Amino acid sequence: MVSLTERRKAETRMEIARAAARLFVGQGLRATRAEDIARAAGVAPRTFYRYFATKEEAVAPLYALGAERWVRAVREAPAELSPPEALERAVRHTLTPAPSWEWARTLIRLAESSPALRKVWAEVCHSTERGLVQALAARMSGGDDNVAVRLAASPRLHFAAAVAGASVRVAAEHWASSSARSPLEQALLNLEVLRGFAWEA
Amino acid sequence: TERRKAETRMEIARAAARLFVGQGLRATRAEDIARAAGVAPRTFYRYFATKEEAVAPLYALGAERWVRAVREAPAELSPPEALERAVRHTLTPAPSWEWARTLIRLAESSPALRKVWAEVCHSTERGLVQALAARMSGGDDNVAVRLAASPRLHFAAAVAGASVRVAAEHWASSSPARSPLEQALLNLEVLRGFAWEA
Repeated sequence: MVSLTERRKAETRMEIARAAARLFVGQGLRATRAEDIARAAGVAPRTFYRYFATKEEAVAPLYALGAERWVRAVREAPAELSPPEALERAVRHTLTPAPSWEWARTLIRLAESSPALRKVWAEVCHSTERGLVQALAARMSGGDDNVAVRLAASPRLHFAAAVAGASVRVAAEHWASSSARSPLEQALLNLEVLRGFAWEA
Repeated sequence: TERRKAETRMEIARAAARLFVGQGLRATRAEDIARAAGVAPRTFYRYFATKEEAVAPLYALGAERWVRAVREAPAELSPPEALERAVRHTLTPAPSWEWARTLIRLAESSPALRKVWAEVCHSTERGLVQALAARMSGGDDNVAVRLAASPRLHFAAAVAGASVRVAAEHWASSSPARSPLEQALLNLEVLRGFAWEA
């Protein structure tokens, strides 16, 4: 059980992050100051700086949250599903607005435009790939920890995870930069390339 | 003048690689790289924001050779045949690149250097898209423009780039199977039957 104080602090932190996203979408990064985000979240600038050193750090958790929820939904999908079914199910269940499309477009574009957010997006892409390796290894290990370790060392799983990640990333980045409506569809079509993958070639 | 600037940039990168290999990242400062390259710290920071960024041009050499072999592959070859040809031509004993081995292996340890390697691999995707679109365009510049907008080409380029990157990472971290070739070709098999157009 998490203490009531910590749950309240964690809600405040998420309200600040969402206010950062809302202003960056409305009026962009350059016009937005930490003070504007604090006012938009209904807190003092001192409260802002308790959680975040900069305005870019304030949106940084939203990139990570969506990625982590997707990876978890891949691991937790019903055990009899194939890897492509689990990956596609997890996408439909966690990456359909949960991120609003107007927000995703702007945040994905800022990952290309802002130096600070380029690094945040890179860090999320890398930890999502590592997480997918661990989720795929757990789905194939039948509970055997030593089998899970051998599979997570496999170059076949490393490659499958990079393809799964690129499926969603390329859909998102390409959708964000080109005037589609549904990055979802493209992401699912991309994921179909893993049907019949040779986990032991 | 630009040729002289580009030679300086590469001399800095080679100095950085030599130190990172010989004594590792933490013992190396930007100022040590600058002295080993024979330039002032102000010159170093004109080209690179951090010491790790100094080795980008060495990772970018391998990346750009692969992208160039895709564009130059015999014209009649299909995109998957061009990608296979480019891999075979790029990843066969090309001079003694066991040098690449150690720089890629160093990325495996250091977050900051892993990010530089990742950014070079990512940049290579845009070049691959442009090279593939040119081969499929039948010469027509405005067909090449429409194709380099295709989500299917963006995805195929990412998968091709992952095929070589993930094979390179695993090869680099293995004991001194010379050449990432076989892993990269197996990886590339995932693009068999892909729909390169609508």
